[PDB]
Amino acid sequence: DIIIATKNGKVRGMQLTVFGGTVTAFLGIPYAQPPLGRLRFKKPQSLTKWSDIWNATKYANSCCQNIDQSFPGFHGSEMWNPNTDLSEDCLYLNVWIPAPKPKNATVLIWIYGGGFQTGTSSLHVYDGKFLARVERVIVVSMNYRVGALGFLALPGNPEAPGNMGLFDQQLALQWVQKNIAAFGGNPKSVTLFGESAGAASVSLHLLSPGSHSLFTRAILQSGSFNAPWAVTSLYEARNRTLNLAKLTGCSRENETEIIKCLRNKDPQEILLNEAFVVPYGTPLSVNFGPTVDGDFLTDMPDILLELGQFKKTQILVGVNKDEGTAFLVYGAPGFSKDNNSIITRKEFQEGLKIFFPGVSEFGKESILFHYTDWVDDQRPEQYREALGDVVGDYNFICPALEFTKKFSEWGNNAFFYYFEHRSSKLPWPEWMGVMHGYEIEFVFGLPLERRDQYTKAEEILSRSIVKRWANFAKYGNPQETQNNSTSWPVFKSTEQKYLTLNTESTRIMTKLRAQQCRFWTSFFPKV
Amino acid sequence: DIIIATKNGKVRGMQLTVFGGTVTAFLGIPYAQPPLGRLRFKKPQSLTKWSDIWNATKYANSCCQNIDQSFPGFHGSEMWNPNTDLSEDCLYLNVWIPAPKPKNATVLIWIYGGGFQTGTSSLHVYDGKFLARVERVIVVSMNYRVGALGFLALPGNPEAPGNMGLFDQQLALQWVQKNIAAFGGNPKSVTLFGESAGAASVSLHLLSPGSHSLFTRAILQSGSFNAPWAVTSLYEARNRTLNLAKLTGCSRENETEIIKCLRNKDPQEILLNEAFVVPYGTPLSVNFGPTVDGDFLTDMPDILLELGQFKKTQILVGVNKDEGTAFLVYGAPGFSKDNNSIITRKEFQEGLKIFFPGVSEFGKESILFHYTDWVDDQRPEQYREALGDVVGDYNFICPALEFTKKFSEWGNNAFFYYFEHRSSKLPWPEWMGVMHGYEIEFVFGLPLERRDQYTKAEEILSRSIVKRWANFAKYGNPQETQNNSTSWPVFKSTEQKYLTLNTESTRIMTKLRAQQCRFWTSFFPKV
Amino acid sequence: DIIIATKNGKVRGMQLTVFGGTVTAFLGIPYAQPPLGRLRFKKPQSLTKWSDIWNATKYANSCCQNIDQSFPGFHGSEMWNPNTDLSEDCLYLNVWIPAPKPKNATVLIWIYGGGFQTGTSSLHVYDGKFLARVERVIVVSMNYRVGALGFLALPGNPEAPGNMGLFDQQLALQWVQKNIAAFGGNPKSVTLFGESAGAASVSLHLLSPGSHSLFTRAILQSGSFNAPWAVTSLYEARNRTLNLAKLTGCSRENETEIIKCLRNKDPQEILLNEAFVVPYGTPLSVNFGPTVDGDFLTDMPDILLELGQFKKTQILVGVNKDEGTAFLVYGAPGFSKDNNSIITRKEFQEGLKIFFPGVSEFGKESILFHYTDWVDDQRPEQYREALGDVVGDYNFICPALEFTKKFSEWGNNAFFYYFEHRSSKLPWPEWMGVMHGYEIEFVFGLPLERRDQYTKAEEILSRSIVKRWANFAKYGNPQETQNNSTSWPVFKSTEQKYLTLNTESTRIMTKLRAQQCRFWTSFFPKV
Ligand SMILES: *[C@@H]1O[C@H](CO[C@H]2O[C@@H](C)[C@@H](O)[C@@H](O)[C@@H]2O)[C@@H](O[C@@H]2O[C@H](CO)[C@@H](O)[C@H](O)[C@H]2NC(C)=O)[C@H](O)[C@H]1NC(C)=O
Ligand SMILES: *[C@@H]1O[C@H](CO[C@H]2O[C@@H](C)[C@@H](O)[C@@H](O)[C@@H]2O)[C@@H](O[C@@H]2O[C@H](CO)[C@@H](O)[C@H](O)[C@H]2NC(C)=O)[C@H](O)[C@H]1NC(C)=O
Ligand SMILES: *[C@@H]1O[C@H](CO[C@H]2O[C@@H](C)[C@@H](O)[C@@H](O)[C@@H]2O)[C@@H](O[C@@H]2O[C@H](CO)[C@@H](O)[C@H](O)[C@H]2NC(C)=O)[C@H](O)[C@H]1NC(C)=O
Ligand SMILES: *[C@H]1O[C@H](CO[C@H]2O[C@@H](C)[C@@H](O)[C@@H](O)[C@@H]2O)[C@@H](O[C@@H]2O[C@H](CO)[C@@H](O)[C@H](O)[C@H]2NC(C)=O)[C@H](O)[C@H]1NC(C)=O
Ligand SMILES: *[C@H]1O[C@H](CO[C@H]2O[C@@H](C)[C@@H](O)[C@@H](O)[C@@H]2O)[C@@H](O[C@@H]2O[C@H](CO)[C@@H](O)[C@H](O)[C@H]2NC(C)=O)[C@H](O)[C@H]1NC(C)=O
Ligand SMILES: *[C@H]1O[C@H](CO[C@H]2O[C@@H](C)[C@@H](O)[C@@H](O)[C@@H]2O)[C@@H](O[C@@H]2O[C@H](CO)[C@@H](O)[C@H](O)[C@H]2NC(C)=O)[C@H](O)[C@H]1NC(C)=O
Ligand SMILES: *[C@@H]1O[C@H](CO)[C@@H](O)[C@H](O)[C@H]1NC(C)=O
Ligand SMILES: *[C@@H]1O[C@H](CO)[C@@H](O)[C@H](O)[C@H]1NC(C)=O
Ligand SMILES: *[C@@H]1O[C@H](CO)[C@@H](O)[C@H](O)[C@H]1NC(C)=O
Ligand SMILES: *[C@@H]1O[C@H](CO)[C@@H](O)[C@H](O)[C@H]1NC(C)=O
Ligand SMILES: *[C@@H]1O[C@H](CO)[C@@H](O)[C@H](O)[C@H]1NC(C)=O
Ligand SMILES: *[C@@H]1O[C@H](CO)[C@@H](O)[C@H](O)[C@H]1NC(C)=O
Ligand SMILES: *[C@@H]1O[C@H](CO)[C@@H](O)[C@H](O)[C@H]1NC(C)=O
Ligand SMILES: *[C@@H]1O[C@H](CO)[C@@H](O)[C@H](O)[C@H]1NC(C)=O
Ligand SMILES: *[C@@H]1O[C@H](CO)[C@@H](O)[C@H](O)[C@H]1NC(C)=O
Ligand SMILES: *[C@@H]1O[C@H](CO)[C@@H](O)[C@H](O)[C@H]1NC(C)=O
Ligand SMILES: *[C@@H]1O[C@H](CO)[C@@H](O)[C@H](O)[C@H]1NC(C)=O
Ligand SMILES: *[C@@H]1O[C@H](CO)[C@@H](O)[C@H](O)[C@H]1NC(C)=O
Ligand SMILES: CN1C=CC=C/C1=C\NO
Ligand SMILES: CN1C=CC=C/C1=C\NO
Ligand SMILES: CN1C=CC=C/C1=C\NO
Ligand SMILES: [Cl-]
Ligand SMILES: [Cl-]
Ligand SMILES: [Cl-]
Ligand SMILES: [Cl-]
Ligand SMILES: [Cl-]
Ligand SMILES: [Cl-]
Ligand SMILES: [Cl-]
Ligand SMILES: [Cl-]
Ligand SMILES: [Cl-]
Ligand SMILES: [K+]
Ligand SMILES: [K+]
Ligand SMILES: [K+]
Ligand SMILES: [K+]
Ligand SMILES: [K+]
Ligand SMILES: [K+]
Repeated sequence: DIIIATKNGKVRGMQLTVFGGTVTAFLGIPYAQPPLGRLRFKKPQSLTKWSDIWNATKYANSCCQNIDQSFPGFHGSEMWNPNTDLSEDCLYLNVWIPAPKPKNATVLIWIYGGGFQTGTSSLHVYDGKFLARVERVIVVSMNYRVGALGFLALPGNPEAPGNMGLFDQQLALQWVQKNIAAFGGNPKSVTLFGESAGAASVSLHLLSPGSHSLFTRAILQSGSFNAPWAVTSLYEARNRTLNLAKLTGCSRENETEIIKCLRNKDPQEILLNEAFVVPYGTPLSVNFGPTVDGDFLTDMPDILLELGQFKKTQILVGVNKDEGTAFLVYGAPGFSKDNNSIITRKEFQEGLKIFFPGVSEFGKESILFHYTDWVDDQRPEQYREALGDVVGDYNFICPALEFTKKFSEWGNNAFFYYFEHRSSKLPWPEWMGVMHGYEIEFVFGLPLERRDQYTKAEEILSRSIVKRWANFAKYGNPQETQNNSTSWPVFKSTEQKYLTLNTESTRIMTKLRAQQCRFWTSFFPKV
Repeated sequence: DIIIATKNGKVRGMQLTVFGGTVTAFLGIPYAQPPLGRLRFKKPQSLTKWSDIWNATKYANSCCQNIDQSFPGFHGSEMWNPNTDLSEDCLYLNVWIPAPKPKNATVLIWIYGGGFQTGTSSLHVYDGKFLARVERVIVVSMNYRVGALGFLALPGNPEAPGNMGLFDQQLALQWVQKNIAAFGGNPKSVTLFGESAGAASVSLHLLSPGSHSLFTRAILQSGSFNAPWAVTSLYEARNRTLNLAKLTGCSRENETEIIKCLRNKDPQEILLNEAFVVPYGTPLSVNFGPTVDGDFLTDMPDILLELGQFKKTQILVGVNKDEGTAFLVYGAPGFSKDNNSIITRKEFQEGLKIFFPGVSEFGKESILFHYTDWVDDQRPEQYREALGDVVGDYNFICPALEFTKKFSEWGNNAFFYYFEHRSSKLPWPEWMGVMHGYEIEFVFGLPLERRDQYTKAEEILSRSIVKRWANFAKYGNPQETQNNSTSWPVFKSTEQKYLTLNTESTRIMTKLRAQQCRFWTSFFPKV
Repeated sequence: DIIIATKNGKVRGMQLTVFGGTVTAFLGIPYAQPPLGRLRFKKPQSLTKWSDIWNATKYANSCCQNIDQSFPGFHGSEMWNPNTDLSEDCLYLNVWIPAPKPKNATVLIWIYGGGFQTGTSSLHVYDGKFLARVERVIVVSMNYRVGALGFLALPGNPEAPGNMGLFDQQLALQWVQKNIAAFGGNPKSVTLFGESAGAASVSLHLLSPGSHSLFTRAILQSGSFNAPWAVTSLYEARNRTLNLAKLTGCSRENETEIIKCLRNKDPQEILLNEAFVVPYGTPLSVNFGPTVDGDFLTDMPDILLELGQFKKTQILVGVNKDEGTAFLVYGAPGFSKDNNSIITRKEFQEGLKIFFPGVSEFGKESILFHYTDWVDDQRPEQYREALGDVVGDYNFICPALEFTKKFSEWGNNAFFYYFEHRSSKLPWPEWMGVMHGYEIEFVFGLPLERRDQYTKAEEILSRSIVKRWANFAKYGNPQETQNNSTSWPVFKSTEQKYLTLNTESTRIMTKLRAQQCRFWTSFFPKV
């Protein structure tokens, strides 16, 4: 029986055997009042507190969300769908501690992605028991609100202020500050880590003054807030809230009466209509995301970043080799996860339409131009590959590299990686390569489980990554110091060194995607 | 109804519609005991406090002052005359806040000019509603005492210690520190800004130890305390107080009995005699201004500046292209706002007499010499232009550039601008060019009001200036980061870069007025 | 009668005449509960406190330990054996203060070596009365637990957590912080100094967060924790504890029941079996030493050192010219303290077997190769000398120089010495040279006693060393500033300057043992 006294009550955990050792898991501890009834759309409220023992022995409810049903029965898509009941009653977190109870362990706090529309902390690829066992860190993860229920904005109005899901995450950070020493953690050594929208969230906490004192450093996997999908403009946010109203029969005259009406809808009706609040979506549509609310976010974040207004600390940032490929099969014509997706020039042009819906003809031709000067054989896969690169470079890689340059210009150490290993168990086809999301299971140490049908070389890669992330969280320096490893140099504007992560040889390289990012970063924004 | 509880009582504001939005204005909140009866000539005393609601719904009384009556019915002069009743009962301030109430907004505090003899915070060109609306800053402005009633000095004697108007401003700064969080402002992010005597005041607050903790940074428009008009010497101050006495029938034997007598005069009689306390005035006469009082100002300010004794923070400093022209029509012979003011050599010589009344013949010939080596056509406008430059370079531009070099030599970032746009609505004639005072309406965002008959290009210039001032106040760096703008480089001794502000093209230039300032700065002071 | 009131009670000291002066000695003051019965194998517990006067007038019990009986009646070995009764009741310390009582004296705290298996603070060569007399420092020394009784580890289990002897030392450091001002010492000026395992201990206190605030700087004589003998791996520690159990009839099923059984054994039975817990020992066997316990030591120390996680302060580090020789006569074939120990190639090879028991054949040939390329005469002493160097360079000199480079790379000043004087009274034979342990009596100032049959030149060397150590403790800079002495330069990576200590001439030299350490440091660890 392991019981820990927290500020709000007693919690009971469960013991787990991992690699001949023990980890104690506390799954589903509440960290805020359930955001129901009058509380829907509002900032999370602090927990009232319980007498008696809260059993933290199973994953809690995942937040209300639309689900991926493009490939029923297929593991590659369905591994990302929630594996616990959906409910508005979803503001819970999880804690994995080493056994025996550590004395003053560093804390790793995971923030999942899902485009701010989906996701949950109970997914198998986010299981923190391996990190606790192997590195003796404490790992914490929280569910936070998504879609309209997390990000509906009527800016300035506390009935629906925007950014509720970000405040959900922030309230979980406070929970760690107030309670983690009781689990043997050191609230003075907290590193946030997150992937995609989770990484964009970590980047916004670096910018939010209310987050400054709730963490020590940060890790950003495939995302950052200056990614084109990551921040909804004030204008878009109001169009979308008003469209949503219109669709659910809630258009009113008094804004506060819009929200009161929206609070009477059942969750399904809000969810069903989320997809249509936008005139034309792309596969990366973020219908309801972060906004400049005047509260979590005090100014346009591009301006904070440019002018050096953010927490000064170390960062670790990276991307995967084929970020853009996952998205091509959710709409681009000629693509299929069940064939080699050889597409023609014309199909390419149509795919740009699908990914760049509000862009002038000239804007689109300029992309075609940058990406189709072939070298040079007339390889049939030319167009298929160019479309993946386009989608990945614009949406993930160039914004990651740009955030890292700008962050590092104000004096702090930064480290940048390029992940190029394709999982031997990947259920998606070969042409899709080193996909978006498929470093996560390396970071969490799944391939350390020998029973799991990953190769020996994958075991070793995961062990080295887990060590580098852990050393980064504890010491600010993502080195593996014992096994004659390649030193990971700081990323500086000017040299722009990065480290490649793969099974064969680890390399120091310079100026990732230099020609492509010059296009996305200095020209495309004018278009 | 918007009511805010302050340390001294409740205040009610009014709502205003600005650009489809709302700003709440609190106009005329008192911030000190009325300086009447026994309190005339003394430091401002702290506010006793009220029960009930103070209605802050109209501009308060402007301080006692002489008025400009050189051009009755002419908007160019009369825009500067007070637009509320004059009264010794004038120590009030104004607050504009964005709607809805901000969370922790930066604060901009305006200090008006008027040679320390005139001015008021209720003028149309100082209206803070546009800054609040557009940039979501809070804007504060205060009336402070002017002329003998603000600056009469009998140094060392608390019945009339000097610098009362500066202490008035300082007491308004304290009011912001104590009360602004209640209006949603951040007392830890206060930038002072001021023009001409208002800018000279901002520069003296940088030097005053009692002001150190009442603000974060500073903006100086066309003025700084080392301008020749800006600080009255101890000797001049005593001559002037004694002349004033003599004129009002108050000469006594006991200094304290001089002041007691002066306290029995009605305000008009003090004002009527102010102009004559000086043997010969110039159009820029500052009969009663700042002094070294041993209190606000602990030593001669030239010495503090030289030896690095001032608040260390960032500054933004600038001047207009034709600072000196406004003054030529208040006395220089051959000048008129109603003709082209072509003057001869002889008239030039006479104008130097008018502007440089106590200067040796050699002193005057040396100016003539520096400014009349023509290049070269015998253009009729030669003498008219040289006189404007003379007046502007000596009184405004060279002291601004010298304060910026000296300030920046001790390590802090400084930014310097040269404003060269002439308002399309300027009621003064063409020959007077880009006049002193006529950047103010750009800084306050008047041309953002489309109804107002300014051009499209003026709208855009004002929007860019308002952004740069706002970014300076919030972040210390006067950049406009979103619209491919020219970066404003720091001003360093050695390179001396500055930014030009105009409608056509923004430029980085070096060493403004280099030859002229070498004359004013290193030679003229010996003369 | 000298009585001093401490936090736990009154202590009485005794007066001693030293060099025509007086020192007050407090010998045997307790500083923790006696670690007996249920307390055996546990962290030291805080002292309960006494009413009445504790007589601190004789050395206390030395801790339980095996004794050196290789040369009964021989002073060279027996000078190192305890000179007070052995007892588990041994947690006492000693204080020497100058007379009269100083006002705010620097404190020197000695930690003895003995491989963590042996040693005691009452040995004649550790007598602090000369340092107090000559330099007016206060000197403190503590007994701490050794062998299984100090270092038995079942990691994670507080019944036997590991590192008890290190916690013993740490608890004595706290005692100095709480009580030394009462003896006239300055708890803000504490330097630790230690030799061999004592120096390794000082190096681990630099790494232990709980030691950070208990001292100012550090001195390391012939030892540092990255020496191959100095830290037991987690794996070895468990093998050894389980072997010990097996040998004493204490194997159980419940680990806690192993320790309860071990607590019923008499000390002799634990000691008798210590030597056998290891399959094959070397003469430098550390059967029970420091471990990564998660408490004193939060990670593998090689990793802390590499990544800059340690107290930032100055260090003084050094070694003796023939560190390895003492060990050759405890097992290497052909060696004797009673003859010239000329050995053959074959005997060399056998000696490598004795010193490098778990090393591959290739590992051993590589040592033979590095150390036997003769220059060049076939001198008979070739093999005898190479074996001493091998043992000394691997175990002492190269780890000392490597700790100093790594420590200094993070910004702090470091000073490195090479001691090359052989005591004129050394009872060991000539071939053994400048032996391990035989700088101690110079540091403690024994040769300042003229009655003692050391030479005049030895008197002067000791006086200069004592001054340099004292200046290091007080001022962080080990200079002798009055007698035209050679300046001791800081040791920097890159130049690697060190100071030689000898009777003839003091020299600045570079890159000690450069070729040998490249072998031990960059190649041998792979083997
Ligand atoms: C690869 O598959 C795509 C995807 O569309 C198809 O999925 C296939 C696996 C196929 O068996 C069929 O069931 C389904 O329509 C093919 O794209 C389709 O191309 C066909 C031409 O016959 C058109 O009818 C469709 O417009 C088009 N569908 C979409 C959604 O774009 C594609 O031709 C095929 N490519 C290969 C084998 O290289
Ligand atoms: C520009 O005007 C000045 C200003 O003085 C005059 O104002 C004029 C608009 C004019 O109509 C008249 O009412 C008024 O006197 C002229 O300066 C004046 O020059 C005249 C010469 O006839 C003299 O009588 C005055 O001394 C002088 N006045 C002052 C105050 O200096 C000036 O000549 C004229 N210049 C032009 C047209 O270029
Ligand atoms: C130096 O002495 C060693 C040590 O062993 C011996 O100690 C001597 C002082 C000697 O008198 C004797 O009592 C004792 O055995 C000698 O090593 C020994 O060599 C002899 C060869 O006769 C062998 O019998 C032993 O194996 C060996 N002993 C050990 C422990 O190694 C060594 O030969 C001698 N060397 C000289 C004089 O150069
Ligand atoms: C947001 O404002 C309008 C909203 O119109 C929308 O009605 C909603 C309730 C929703 O169902 C949504 O699908 C629909 O668009 C947008 O107007 C669009 O623009 C086209 C222009 O050709 C018009 O035909 C429609 O009004 C509408 N489009 C479609 C396909 O029906 C408006 O464009 C949008 N703002 C943006 C994109 O910035
Ligand atoms: C200040 O001290 C005297 C004051 O004399 C003045 O009487 C005042 C009440 C006032 O009305 C003022 O206009 C008048 O000047 C100054 O003396 C001046 O110097 C000239 C020298 O030729 C004398 O004729 C007068 O006393 C007076 N001037 C005039 C035009 O009347 C004194 O110069 C001044 N101090 C300065 C300028 O530094
Ligand atoms: C630690 O684990 C075993 C323990 O075996 C030991 O039994 C103990 C109680 C003790 O007396 C000790 O001397 C003895 O070794 C080690 O096994 C050794 O390896 C050899 C391999 O040839 C075997 O013959 C024995 O089991 C044992 N050696 C001897 C000489 O008896 C084991 O190797 C050790 N772990 C290490 C060295 O890492
Ligand atoms: C928590 O679990 C234990 C049984 O495993 C039980 O005793 C306790 O009552 C539980 N609490 C519940 C079901 O609320
Ligand atoms: C944990 O470490 C911090 C510094 O990072 C320290 O201040 C704190 O007191 C430690 N807490 C423990 C050992 O409980
Ligand atoms: C709208 O209704 C709300 C909520 O009942 C009320 O508080 C608010 O004053 C109203 N505003 C307007 C403009 O009607
Ligand atoms: C280091 O050593 C061995 C390989 O020789 C391996 O088992 C272990 O995983 C490595 N450690 C890390 C952190 O990569
Ligand atoms: C302030 O204004 C309101 C009316 O608009 C009034 O109720 C209140 O009495 C006023 N206070 C005065 C006139 O003192
Ligand atoms: C406003 O910002 C400051 C730092 O500039 C901070 O210390 C303060 O507490 C903030 N106040 C709020 C959000 O009310
Ligand atoms: C002058 O009168 C004042 C005010 O009544 C008095 O306090 C002061 O002592 C007097 N001083 C002289 C020198 O007469
Ligand atoms: C930036 O964008 C547009 C012009 O393309 C304009 O409306 C806006 O005023 C500009 N913003 C600023 C701060 O100058
Ligand atoms: C300590 O020593 C003195 C005698 O020298 C004595 O008076 C006192 O009783 C002693 N304490 C003991 C023996 O406990
Ligand atoms: C001893 O020196 C320290 C500084 O090293 C000082 O703060 C302390 O108060 C001094 N104590 C005395 C003289 O008792
Ligand atoms: C072993 O015995 C100890 C001490 O009596 C007890 O506290 C512990 O729970 C037991 N553990 C096991 C696994 O038997
Ligand atoms: C310095 O001076 C003399 C030798 O001339 C000597 O007695 C003394 O020991 C020297 N001091 C030190 C600290 O070496
Ligand atoms: C659907 N999804 C959501 C978050 C992160 C990854 C992801 C899929 N990636 O291929
Ligand atoms: C008369 N005046 C007073 C203050 C600032 C400007 C001003 C007029 N300027 O032309
Ligand atoms: C046996 N011993 C223990 C600690 C320090 C030195 C020592 C002997 N050295 O030769
Ligand atoms: Cl084409
Ligand atoms: Cl850093
Ligand atoms: Cl390069
Ligand atoms: Cl002439
Ligand atoms: Cl600065
Ligand atoms: Cl230049
Ligand atoms: Cl051989
Ligand atoms: Cl230092
Ligand atoms: Cl060299
Ligand atoms: K690539
Ligand atoms: K282009
Ligand atoms: K010009
Ligand atoms: K001159
Ligand atoms: K040597
Ligand atoms: K080798």
